[PDB]
Amino acid sequence: GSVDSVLFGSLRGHVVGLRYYTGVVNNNEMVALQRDPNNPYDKNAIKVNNVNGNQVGHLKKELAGALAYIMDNKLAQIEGVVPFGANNAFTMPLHMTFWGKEENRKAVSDQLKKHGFKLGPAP
Amino acid sequence: GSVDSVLFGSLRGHVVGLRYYTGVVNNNEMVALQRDPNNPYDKNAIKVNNVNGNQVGHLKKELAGALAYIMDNKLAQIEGVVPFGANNAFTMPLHMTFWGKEENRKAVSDQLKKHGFKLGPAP
Ligand code: NA
Ligand code: NA
Repeated sequence: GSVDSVLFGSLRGHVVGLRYYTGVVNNNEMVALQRDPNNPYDKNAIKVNNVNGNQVGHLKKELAGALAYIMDNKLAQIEGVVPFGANNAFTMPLHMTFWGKEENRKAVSDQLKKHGFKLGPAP
Repeated sequence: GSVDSVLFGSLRGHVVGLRYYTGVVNNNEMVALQRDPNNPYDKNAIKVNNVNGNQVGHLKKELAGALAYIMDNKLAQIEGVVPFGANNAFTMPLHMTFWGKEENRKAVSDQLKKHGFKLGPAP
């Protein structure tokens, strides 16, 4: 939205590890992605928090494995929305919208491609 | 979407009337929805413009009939993206995201349902 920036595309994925956390989400709600570089199992960890800031889970490890570099180097802004399945037991769907500057679009695309991902259309 | 607005959902439709207008859209790009209340063929008309303000076409008449009331009464903000098919000669896919004040949620859904529509998952 921010002027100077454009929608790049979207990805679909899942929040995992719900059984380990107590944070809850409603359908159609935004969630916050938050890097956790101190995670002692995965340096590329990305937590998913609800709008109140309580943790819900993590991005699946393959997806974090691609996105952590994009977050760390501020190559895009990534907004997550849970479209449905907010009451699921183990994993929850997540829709991610990517936006930013064109000077960074190639880098985002290359990072995703090198990890087997590809953006779909926005939002 | 700004606080305290919420996402209501999504709608998929088409931009029509492309053969009549000069405006070009790029694949995977935002468009502007603009009410055309003095359109003599349809008081409910909604123009679709590209990011320069040039008209590209119109929302299909059946969809405009549902959405004009929503726009005129400021019940939701509606954001349009053309996800693909931007090179189509006649009609072009359009993805609409709806957001607004949570107190308008019933009014939006009742208005859409009067015209045989409902929103899908956000965004
Ligand atoms: Na045209
Ligand atoms: Na025109």
